[PDB]
Amino acid sequence: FLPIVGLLKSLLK
Repeated sequence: FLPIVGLLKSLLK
């Protein structure tokens, strides 16, 4: 349980 989305999908970064 660690959905960053900022590294796991790079939302912005």
